Amino acid sequence: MKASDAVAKILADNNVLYGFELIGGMITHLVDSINLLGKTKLVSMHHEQGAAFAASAVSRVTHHKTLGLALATSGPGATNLITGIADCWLDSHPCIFLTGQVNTHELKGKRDIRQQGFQELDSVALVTSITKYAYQIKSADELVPCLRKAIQIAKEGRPGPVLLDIPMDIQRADIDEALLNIAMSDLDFIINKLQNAKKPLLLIGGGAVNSSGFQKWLEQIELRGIPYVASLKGAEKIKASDLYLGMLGAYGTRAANHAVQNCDLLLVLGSRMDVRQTGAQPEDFARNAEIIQIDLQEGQLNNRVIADFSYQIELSEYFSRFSPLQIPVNNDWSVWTALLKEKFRVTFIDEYTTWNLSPFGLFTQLNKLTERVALDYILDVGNNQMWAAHTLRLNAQQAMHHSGGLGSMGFAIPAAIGACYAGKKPIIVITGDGGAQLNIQELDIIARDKLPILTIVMNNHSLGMVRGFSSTYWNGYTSQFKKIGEAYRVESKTIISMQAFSSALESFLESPRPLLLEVSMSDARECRPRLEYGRAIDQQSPRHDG
Amino acid sequence: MKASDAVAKILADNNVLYGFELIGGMITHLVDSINLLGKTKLVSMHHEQGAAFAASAVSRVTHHKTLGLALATSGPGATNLITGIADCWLDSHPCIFLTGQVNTHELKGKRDIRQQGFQELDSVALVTSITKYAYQIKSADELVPCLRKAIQIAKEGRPGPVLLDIPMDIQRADIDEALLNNPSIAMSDLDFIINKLQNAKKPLLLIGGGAVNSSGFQKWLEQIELRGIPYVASLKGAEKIKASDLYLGMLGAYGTRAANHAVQNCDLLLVLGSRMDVRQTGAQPEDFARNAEIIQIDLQEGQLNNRVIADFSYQIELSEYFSRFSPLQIPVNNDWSVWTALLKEKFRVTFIDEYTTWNLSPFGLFTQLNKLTERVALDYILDVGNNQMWAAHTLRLNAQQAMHHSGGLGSMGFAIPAAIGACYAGKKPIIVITGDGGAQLNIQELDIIARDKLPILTIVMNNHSLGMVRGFQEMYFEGRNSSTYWNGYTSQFKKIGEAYRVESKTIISMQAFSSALESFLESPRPLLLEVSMSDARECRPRLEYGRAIDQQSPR
Ligand SMILES: Cc1cc2nc3c(=O)[nH]c(=O)nc-3n(C[C@H](O)[C@H](O)[C@H](O)COP(=O)(O)OP(=O)(O)OC[C@H]3O[C@@H](n4cnc5c(N)ncnc54)[C@H](O)[C@@H]3O)c2cc1C
Ligand SMILES: Cc1cc2nc3c(=O)[nH]c(=O)nc-3n(C[C@H](O)[C@H](O)[C@H](O)COP(=O)(O)OP(=O)(O)OC[C@H]3O[C@@H](n4cnc5c(N)ncnc54)[C@H](O)[C@@H]3O)c2cc1C
Ligand SMILES: Cc1ncc(C[n+]2csc(CCOP(=O)(O)OP(=O)(O)O)c2C)c(N)n1
Ligand SMILES: Cc1ncc(C[n+]2csc(CCOP(=O)(O)OP(=O)(O)O)c2C)c(N)n1
Ligand SMILES: [Mg+2]
Ligand SMILES: [Mg+2]
Repeated sequence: MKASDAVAKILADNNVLYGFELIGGMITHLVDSINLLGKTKLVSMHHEQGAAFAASAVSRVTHHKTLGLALATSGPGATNLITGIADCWLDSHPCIFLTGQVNTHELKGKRDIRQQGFQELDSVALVTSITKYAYQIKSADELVPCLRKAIQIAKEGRPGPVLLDIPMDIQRADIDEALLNIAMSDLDFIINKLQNAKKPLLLIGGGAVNSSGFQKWLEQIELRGIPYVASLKGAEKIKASDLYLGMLGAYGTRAANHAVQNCDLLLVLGSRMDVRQTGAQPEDFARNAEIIQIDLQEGQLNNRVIADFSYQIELSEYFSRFSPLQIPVNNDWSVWTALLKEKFRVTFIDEYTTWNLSPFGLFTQLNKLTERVALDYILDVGNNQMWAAHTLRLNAQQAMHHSGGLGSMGFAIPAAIGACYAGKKPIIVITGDGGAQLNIQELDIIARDKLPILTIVMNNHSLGMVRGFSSTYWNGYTSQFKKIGEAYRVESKTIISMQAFSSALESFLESPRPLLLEVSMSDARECRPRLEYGRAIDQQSPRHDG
Repeated sequence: MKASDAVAKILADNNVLYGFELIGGMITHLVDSINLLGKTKLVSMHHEQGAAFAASAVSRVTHHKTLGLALATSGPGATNLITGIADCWLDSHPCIFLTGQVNTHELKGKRDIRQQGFQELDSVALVTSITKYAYQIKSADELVPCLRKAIQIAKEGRPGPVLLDIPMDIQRADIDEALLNNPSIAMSDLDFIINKLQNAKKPLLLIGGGAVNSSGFQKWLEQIELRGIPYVASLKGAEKIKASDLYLGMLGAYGTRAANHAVQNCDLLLVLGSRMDVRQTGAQPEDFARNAEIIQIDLQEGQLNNRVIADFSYQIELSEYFSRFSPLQIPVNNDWSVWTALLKEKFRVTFIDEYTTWNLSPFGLFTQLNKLTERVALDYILDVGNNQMWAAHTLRLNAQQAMHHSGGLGSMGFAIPAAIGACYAGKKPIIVITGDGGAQLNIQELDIIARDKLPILTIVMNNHSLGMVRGFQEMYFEGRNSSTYWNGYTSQFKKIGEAYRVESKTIISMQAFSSALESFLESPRPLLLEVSMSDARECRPRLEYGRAIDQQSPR
């Protein structure tokens, strides 16, 4: 069997079901074999960076059940993937990257030249620091096992991206078809700490939410009445609930941060407790609590926040080994969770009442109007992203998606293409004016493929998050996003008022379809709450619930 | 002195005079220090990839006399630079890259974690394989000497890109100001080469990328012309060579039929800084210049005795060669006039429109560019695809004109942002030619052209296809072109230009093209032309591979 046909077969048999590409000579055999088999849907995009973001959104939107694929040619194709690869690496989402390479006999090998073949570039050397596995196939007999290995590595433990570099001659070669075809005492210790806490709280992180069994385990936590907060990456997958206080940290809800600083036991499930979660005083994190941290990765234990008790456990195993129903029922906790609900009621409010359009009002309207609609949100990077992270309260079949660790602007629009294809559901993008520019060209794909993606551009005529902290502001100069959308054949609307916003959103939900909204937000250049001056996480600005 | 202020001073004192950035928290101190000194002009762009291509165009448009700078924040800023870095690496153009990093005490170091600080990413590890020098500053006392070293390394020998990664705390540190202020050539080899030239009946030069940006090249070429010796060039050499009766054009797969004829009939080929890669020689390097003895001069031992094994190979840096060897010391051979007349005639009869049955001939479009811009100082920037090779073949540069290609890397999306750098540093109008595919990648930088009122004409040759690959798929996959052709579906480039506030025009005919060019040349200003070219999906001549370079198709 032809090697490229074997690659197509292996991808489809291992749940790599959606791929994204910009073509080049060195991947024609792969693309052709994939399209012919027709089990993996391959979508053409205008920039391999866009392809990489779309591919990453496949595992994101399917909660790691299905993997994405990005294909690129050697040289500039491979170098164009890199931002996306790095996002998958820093947020631990699985994704497959295949680069086509020049013929093995055209490689420079060890010769002291910068390149030998046309458009030759070693992609492995570029991505070794940001992948779980990166290898260039040397002989056609390595291809099948190495691809199977790479896919297994992407998915396993702490997930992430993998890359195989495949010389064109190997793609065309024949392969052999026949050869193709925890301590119970630790668990108990944690239970006992939970049982005896007067004010327990979970911190749900990125390591928890995409691990098998998570939502069923959380249902049992709710049955026991234990409240919780989440990191940005945990928050992506958590439905709104009275026991869920929202995201913690610098931009987190005042209520979530209050809970963290007043709990007597904090159980941290797969969170790095990085500077965005803790602020500049990790010593002060959960100051009234004993902290338990569970993580698969020893290096992420005893790091910034030194937990009182640290356990190296993979979380899907933890969830199958520990039912929260084994925690004795405790009615002391009702007073605590009532206290937190009331804190949320009184502090989860509009802090932008003197702005022309409040971000809190916009996101409150999204929460309300989409209550019975299965859709996901994709966020870009900037103040706009944090407006969303704070205020989005996800309804039953809704997730939101962020570039958290890397924080790459330009993620959202192309990611929405992948999310829509793999999630088979409408998508709402929120992006800022700066971030919208980077992969604006992929609006063409949204139009071409008639995808039900609503793109909301929150235009504050500034690179807002850095402007607050010459190179971020141009005296009100801005691009015409409504006109850019229309130029790309996407129905577009200028949104000046809450009525216009609400009407446009209703229209989209009634008849999902390519739509772009340019929201005029010149006075909206900060987040409230926010954390300043090295302060504790329960001292967000504006001061005192400000 | 504040470290970032020192960095600003050092850049300006070493001819790093134009920079391009997308801001981030970890480069605010560097950007502020640069703007406050005001000797290096820093221009904001929408994508660090665009910034990188723009920065690269600074040395390109100034023939390596002035260097460009791209600044980016750690993490996605740095990863967005990479395509531009790789272009500078494979085409050997000098350029400085500075990335701002998290505070030294927030780095992950050797801890087994993927990151520690917010947006922390090791940029050095990403670019070590595609730079001459890449280093992360560890102590503020290293910054000044390392930056000076990096700039030196970028410029020297075979040029290229360098990167320094600078932690924010180091940018804010004090440095000591007072301290801030504080093989051989053989004559016998030169003579041997002179003797080979003087006794050749049919001499030819191959002028490569290593020659044309080396100091003294144009004055040396003037003397070659005085002696009446003809020459061809690689794509990278062709960037900088003025049209002349002795210059037969670019050689190779897409080169002129006349240039390829000259190479295969000369009796001595003197190769000056060319790799003689597959695009120059085709698939039979053993047949390259079959009637000639070949002399190759290169700085890099690894690029000698490589694909084409020269009869005589010399490791010499070309600026030294050009000073050590005046072509005036070659005696004229009396057979040369017959040979150069033969080649001029070959050029006359073969440098011809091969697309007479197309609605718009690329050859006609580029010959109109040659004619209409005859007395105008401007540069061309090309993207990647059939459109790029139409330009490489047919452009005949007038006196103060150059063209610029992504040759080794061949990165689509180069042209539009490169034009921004070229325009700023070259202080001259720029004409971009890009295909419909290539135009998309960094389309967002049209906004910068409009914002800054730059005299850049963007010509989109829209054949509704990813043409150069579409042909590959026709010939080898039985017409299965779903990833290069979408049944005529296309973007509206005229409307996209207008949306970005760039005056735009649809161009259907040669008259419209000519009128629009005349308008641009009369009043240079942001302008976009969408040229409708649905039937234009191949290059002629081309090499259908395996064949010798003098049997291009169509035959
Ligand atoms: C502009 C901006 C502002 C931000 N503001 C905030 C903010 O205010 N608050 C906030 O929370 N974030 C914020 N972020 C996001 C932040 O940078 C981090 O991306 C995020 O907080 C990390 O979440 P995490 O540690 O839960 O998940 P990850 O980064 O995914 O870390 C996962 C952790 O769990 C472990 N793990 C993974 N899989 C498993 C498994 N199977 N079993 C066991 N352990 C596992 C890993 O080893 C690691 O320790 C911001 C980002 C940006 C760009
Ligand atoms: C779509 C496409 C089609 C192409 N078609 C063609 C084609 O038809 N014909 C063609 O010619 N190219 C073609 N190219 C370009 C090709 O890929 C190479 O980029 C090009 O041929 C390299 O030219 P070069 O070797 O002269 O320059 P470089 O790649 O820059 O190599 C420079 C050489 O000179 C040496 N050198 C550098 N500086 C010095 C110095 N100071 N002193 C001494 N030696 C020095 C280097 O060591 C090296 O060997 C194409 C590219 C693309 C993207
Ligand atoms: C590729 C990249 N370069 C730079 C940054 C740094 N940065 C963080 S937020 C931000 C501003 C984003 O502005 P915009 O998209 O308009 O959003 P706003 O903050 O205004 O809502 C920038 C430049 C980034 N995250 N990604
Ligand atoms: C970034 C990048 N990805 C992929 C390729 C491979 N490739 C070479 S030419 C080409 C098609 C170019 O299409 P277009 O820009 O429309 O030019 P045309 O050949 O049709 O004139 C592609 C995809 C490339 N060179 N650069
Ligand atoms: Mg903004
Ligand atoms: Mg095209």
